Amino acid sequence: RPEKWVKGVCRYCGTGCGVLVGVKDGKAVAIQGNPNNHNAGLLCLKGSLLIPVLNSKERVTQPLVRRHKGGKLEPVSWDEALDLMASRFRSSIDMYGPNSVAWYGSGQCLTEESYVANKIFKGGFGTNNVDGNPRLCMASAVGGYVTSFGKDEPMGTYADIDQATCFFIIGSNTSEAHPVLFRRIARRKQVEPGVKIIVADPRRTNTSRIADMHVAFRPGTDLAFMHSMAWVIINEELDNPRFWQRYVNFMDAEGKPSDFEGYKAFLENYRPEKVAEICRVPVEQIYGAARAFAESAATMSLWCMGINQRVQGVFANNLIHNLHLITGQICRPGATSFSLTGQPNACGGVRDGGALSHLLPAGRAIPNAKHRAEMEKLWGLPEGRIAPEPGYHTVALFEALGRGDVKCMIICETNPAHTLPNLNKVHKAMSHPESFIVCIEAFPDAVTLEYADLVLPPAFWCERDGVYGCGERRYSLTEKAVDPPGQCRPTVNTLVEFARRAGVDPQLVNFRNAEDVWNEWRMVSKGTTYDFWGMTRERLRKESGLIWPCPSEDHPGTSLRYVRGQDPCVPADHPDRFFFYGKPDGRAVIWMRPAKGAAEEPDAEYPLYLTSMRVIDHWHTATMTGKVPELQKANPIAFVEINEEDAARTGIKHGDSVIVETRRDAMELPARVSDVCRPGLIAVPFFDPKKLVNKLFLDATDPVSREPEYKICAARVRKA
Ligand SMILES: Nc1nc2c(c(=O)[nH]1)N[C@H]1C(S)=C(S)[C@@H](COP(=O)(O)OP(=O)(O)OC[C@H]3O[C@@H](n4cnc5c(=O)[nH]c(N)nc54)[C@H](O)[C@@H]3O)O[C@H]1N2
Ligand SMILES: Nc1nc2c(c(=O)[nH]1)N[C@H]1C(S)=C(S)[C@@H](COP(=O)(O)OP(=O)(O)OC[C@H]3O[C@@H](n4cnc5c(=O)[nH]c(N)nc54)[C@H](O)[C@@H]3O)O[C@H]1N2
Ligand code: SF4
Ligand SMILES: O=N[O-]
Ligand SMILES: [C-]#N
Ligand SMILES: [Mo]
Repeated sequence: RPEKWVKGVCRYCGTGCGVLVGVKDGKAVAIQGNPNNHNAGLLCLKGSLLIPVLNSKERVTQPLVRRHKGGKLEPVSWDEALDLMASRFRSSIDMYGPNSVAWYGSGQCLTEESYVANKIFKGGFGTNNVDGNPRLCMASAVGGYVTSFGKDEPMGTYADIDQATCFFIIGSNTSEAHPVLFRRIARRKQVEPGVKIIVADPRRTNTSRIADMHVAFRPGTDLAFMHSMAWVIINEELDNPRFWQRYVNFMDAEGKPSDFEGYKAFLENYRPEKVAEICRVPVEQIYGAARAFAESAATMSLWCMGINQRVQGVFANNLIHNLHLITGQICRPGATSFSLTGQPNACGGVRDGGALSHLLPAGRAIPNAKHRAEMEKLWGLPEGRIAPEPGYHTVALFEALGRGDVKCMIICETNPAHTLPNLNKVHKAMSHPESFIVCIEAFPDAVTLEYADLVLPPAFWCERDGVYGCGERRYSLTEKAVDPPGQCRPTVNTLVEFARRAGVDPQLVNFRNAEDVWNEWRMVSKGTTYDFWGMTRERLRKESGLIWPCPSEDHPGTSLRYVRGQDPCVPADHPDRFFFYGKPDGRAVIWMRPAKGAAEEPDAEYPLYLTSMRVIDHWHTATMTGKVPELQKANPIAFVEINEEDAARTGIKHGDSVIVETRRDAMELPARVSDVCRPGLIAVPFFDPKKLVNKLFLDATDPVSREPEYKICAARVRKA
């Protein structure tokens, strides 16, 4: 039994449940939920079974080197490993310039790790080649939040769940992907049974079993569906002119200033009867969803990958925001437009930290000369050290690696050989014979390690301390609960030594530990609308998270952004009750985005949509959840969901083996037969390394956010 409990954060989803880690004699023995965090001491099965993951001996515990391409990976000392890393990166720069090198990181890295790596690269080497897996995930929501509101991140919090009276859940399997939050959604409807839930997703998932209405629309057509909802809202006079006349601007299909009549005129193109056939849904679903949405006392929307992983990803985020803005279902408890973040730290580490190729910390942008100067000053750099061109975004990064333009890359706390789209193309790029790939990776069964030239053994999870920022602007600390095993070291320390040895100015990496970097990050946020200077380590050790803006030590944090009296970034003396201060006139923007479809729609040759999805027992590539026997009990291996009425028509029975084929590859998979998938749709999970499904998927990206369309491509099925 535990002699002490160590406060931290669940290693997995963007719900960011707080955890207490029971330790006895330097060994973790137990785990419970933080009663004092938003989750109220509740964890899902994954969270509960983190202790066997932390205790696993199946770890990378010494540095490894692959002397030659194709060779065995063999033990090498830390000092040799760091010199090789430093010397290779420094030579690449020396010879070919800063853009020859890259960082490919993670929403699972601590905020401090991503902060150091971002600084080393952008301020140290002089390259903006810094990107990470939230590009694969949250970049569409950043675009939607920035274009609609002028600033990133939700404006409500999880607490709004407890007061909503309608939930519109689109592109989200909340029960399998954010279990604690789904339980909270179900709980609210349990307590207030008048509560209405619309679940919009081409698949019928466990999330829909609390839904008043499940809209099983055809993949790609939710933009039309959502415009059609605004038509209805407008048509039946369910909109909120006192709101939008004061607080909202309208932009036409060309992106030019327009107005409410322009909005109305545009929406004539999305009448319910016409859009109902596009979407393959009964028309009464458009009227029902719209009315529930608008008539409800308070409406909260929630979405994830089905919206974001799309070539029209940004546009889809805007269309959700349009509904909240036309109705004024925003800036009020219960009423908010809440994008769900998938990773434990995409928000804290990557989005807020500006650890993407076009960004700078705390709201700043690379193309922006003032922001560059603001950072050169804060970081003590010579003028112009920060390059004015964005670096390579993830897809183009790995394309650049394939061409030989990026010669040295660091991969940290991600598994891109398993999780990048269009894998045959990526595996080739990653096999460039003159590339130097360094992997910071905790588990030896990560398929990406088959591409690494050097592997560095990290402290995992609560083997070290640092901050995770979840989907609700909550910054929570994990304190160190146990020692790392073998030769495992905190990546914050590894990065500093790397930098130092590679000729970076030591004033740039002046950090003994992760606390040191936090204090600087605190400083770099100060005065911005991301200001969290009031989150001292002391505060974060005692509290179970603070929600930013939190500009000072006597400030409790912020639940309602953009709201006079609740958001410290809204001047107390501001004339209006709301203030969208990310736009220069204080107004949010309704965008009249034309509705299109997938980059690769089905046709005669490939008559099926193919989608890819989460499953509850498995975390992404299964290098962690795979260490837990109980998590292997329901879904041990990959499958392909097939619709019943589709199956029968083509002579496919259940458990039967099928070849899923697309323009790029062909994979045998046992068929799972249900009404889960709507007619003309199949779905594959991605946790199985023996079934690298991203070999089938296309690579196309939102032209703005550069997120890949993993959620749609054209496939075909054939009895093995
Ligand atoms: N158990 C578990 N939980 C997790 C994770 C995990 O690996 N395992 N990972 C986390 C991460 S990083 C993320 S990003 C999230 C992902 O969480 P979600 O995005 O909620 O989960 P997904 O299954 O990826 O996709 C949700 C739905 O998108 C739907 N979809 C497909 N096409 C379309 C479309 O055209 N329109 C719409 N509106 N929907 C569509 C699919 O039917 C699917 O049911 O979950 C997080 N939580
Ligand atoms: N087809 C398809 N593909 C997808 C998606 C999809 O919906 N469909 N979803 C996309 C999305 S949203 C995301 S978020 C990505 C996620 O894709 P990845 O980030 O590739 O998936 P993970 O399995 O989370 O990889 C994290 C790695 O970190 C390692 N690790 C764990 N702890 C530590 C540590 O302390 N230090 C270090 N250095 N390493 C550690 C783990 O062993 C693991 O190998 O997948 C994307 N890929
Ligand atoms: S819902 Fe997410 S944060 Fe909460 S315990 Fe489950 S996996 Fe962890
Ligand atoms: O939960 N991985 O499909
Ligand atoms: C982030 N997922
Ligand atoms: Mo994600």
